[PDB]
Amino acid sequence: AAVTQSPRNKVAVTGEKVTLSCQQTNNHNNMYWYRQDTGHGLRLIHYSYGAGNTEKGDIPDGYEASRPSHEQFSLILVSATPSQSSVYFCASGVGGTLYFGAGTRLSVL
Repeated sequence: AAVTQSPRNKVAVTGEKVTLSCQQTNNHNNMYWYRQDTGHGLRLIHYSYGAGNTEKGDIPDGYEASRPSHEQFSLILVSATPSQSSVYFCASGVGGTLYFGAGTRLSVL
């Protein structure tokens, strides 16, 4: 698809540094990282307006992001904790258009 995330699944142990990666072929400037949890829906973690830029979303604590290039947006869990166990969704967008990746299930032990 036009937005792909790696890995598809990840199991980490408490304290592990985890990197989720998201690659797009849409040529969209903006990219977003969300987590999805029961009751909350999709909450915005960090986003980016272009290469080298990242901006904090609604729940940035615990996570760093990096946008090394136009095509790539990475989410870093600096020291995994069980409350970060979730399904993570990368998206690219222009205007009101959102194009989601298929999601990464993460389980922290």
